[PDB]
Amino acid sequence: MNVIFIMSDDHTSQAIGAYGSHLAKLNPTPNIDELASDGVVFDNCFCTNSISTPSRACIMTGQYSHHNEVLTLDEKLDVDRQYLVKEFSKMGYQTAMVGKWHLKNEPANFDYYKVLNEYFNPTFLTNEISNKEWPKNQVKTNGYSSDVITNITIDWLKNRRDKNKPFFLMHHYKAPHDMFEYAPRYKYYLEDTEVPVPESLYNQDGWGSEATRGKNDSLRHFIGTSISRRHENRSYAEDYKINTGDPKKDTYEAYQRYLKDYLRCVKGVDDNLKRLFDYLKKEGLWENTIIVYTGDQGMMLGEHDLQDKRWMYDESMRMPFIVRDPKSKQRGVHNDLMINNIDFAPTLIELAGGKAPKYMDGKSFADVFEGKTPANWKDEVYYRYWMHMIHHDIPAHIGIRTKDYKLILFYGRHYDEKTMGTPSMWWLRDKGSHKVVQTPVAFELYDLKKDPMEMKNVANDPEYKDVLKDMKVRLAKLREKVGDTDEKYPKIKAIIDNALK
Ligand SMILES: [Ca+2]
Ligand code: NI
Ligand code: NI
Repeated sequence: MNVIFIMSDDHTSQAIGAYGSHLAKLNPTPNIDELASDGVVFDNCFCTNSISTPSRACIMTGQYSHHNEVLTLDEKLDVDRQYLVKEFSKMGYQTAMVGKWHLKNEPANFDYYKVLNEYFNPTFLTNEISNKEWPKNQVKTNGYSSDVITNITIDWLKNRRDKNKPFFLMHHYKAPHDMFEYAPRYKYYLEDTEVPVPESLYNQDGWGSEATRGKNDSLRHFIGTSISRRHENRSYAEDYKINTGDPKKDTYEAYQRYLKDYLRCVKGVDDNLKRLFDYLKKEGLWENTIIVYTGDQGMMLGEHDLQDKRWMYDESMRMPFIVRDPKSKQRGVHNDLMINNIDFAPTLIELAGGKAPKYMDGKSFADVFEGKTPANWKDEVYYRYWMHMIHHDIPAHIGIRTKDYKLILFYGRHYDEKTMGTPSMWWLRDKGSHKVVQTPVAFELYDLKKDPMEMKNVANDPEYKDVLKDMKVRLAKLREKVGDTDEKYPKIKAIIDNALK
């Protein structure tokens, strides 16, 4: 069967109606919900490292960041590590890459590519041009990027695809990534509707730890960019220049404007999927094509007064992940198996008739689509955010999540010693940027059954003493087992080993 892998940049699970959040009553994604109504919604799909380039490298390689080497936004994925597409090509698929490309090197292992690397009249690099090589093979387009990107894929399917060969197509939207430049036809979408506000926008009593707030909350203006003006250097309230005279009203108005601009970008993607899905039905591909819809990671939409991703908190860590397999009987169902973006490539390869590659860290959960739990499937996932402080003043951390608990260890250092001591926000160099410095080392523990919104860090609660001890052992063992043991980074190894002992 064919495969279309659709991924939107920073499309978080709260903003898909099928995940049933407080936003779902706005019906933000009717066409994604219709896809979900005939497929599987995975409730427990997590990235291992919540930023665009690392997550996409995990998808492409089936490997953890410390193996594929894409630790942060700053790194590139080697061409010869484009494993997912190389495996499909080896099964005789024609391969195509369309849209937003974060992996920096040429998509050279794709038969066809037309990529960004721009919200209006985007320019693409594409090997449809004969007399120019990457990165000079550029083509200008007219119009809004979500509409243009959808047309590139439909035009490829209609006019270029070899109709006698199966295809593997990665279809990547730039929306709804910052700066949420939505198409002007959506300017008044939601204009008169209040976006539901999470109570954690204002109430953070019990959330976090000394690692994320400082002793005596001494670092709340330092760690974690904000919706409110809590963070002294970067916030939506300041960026939007909202100044009503009431800081809670400022926070409310910045939240509303953030969420509405974001949901207008989501709406543009969802409307374009109607056009793509209608084409696939008309062309006769709907019943022989596996369709995946996912976001590369989640996003904090103001929960706990936080923004962006990177955090291991569930809104950022969880990826929306919807699969419609037309040969499966799992249609209109949810599945709670604990899965990672590193599992996507082996699962897709098996769903397309191949064998899970043994050099990958991830494993195939393809059995789910036959109504069976895969053999010896993990009940915990590992998480690590490496990019200490840069851009959003979020400290580096590792963690483990089960179905029942999440344990986070903030180790609060950058792995690159030369980066320690630099400004975290380059645009505020010599304008008061915080510096990339050691932040407090602490654990956070969340009881996910009683406290799914992660409002209450119970790491220091006596009632949770045994759970904490057990979770630290589980974290220490998983980290050793996946090989993320920091021999290259002695200062961090010492912090983490000492904290887990
Ligand atoms: Ca992203
Ligand atoms: Ni990409
Ligand atoms: Ni787009």
